[PDB]
Amino acid sequence: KKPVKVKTPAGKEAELVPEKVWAMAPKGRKGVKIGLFKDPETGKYFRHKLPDDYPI
DNA sequence: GTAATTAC
DNA sequence: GTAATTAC
Repeated sequence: KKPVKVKTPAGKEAELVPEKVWAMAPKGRKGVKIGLFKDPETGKYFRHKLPDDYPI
């Protein structure tokens, strides 16, 4: 639910709340966290790395 | 190559 | 079915 600074497919930076988040690694095993985002301007979906202590 | 996830 | 998301 924490907003994140991401670059959109339109090439603008924005502070968005990811629609869905997860860590890319087996459950309990640690890896990079990824968010699914949606661009308010283009409507396009995109993914972006999340900050490491991001609440999953 | 692949981890997890999913829009397309 | 594929590529997008980073990092190993």
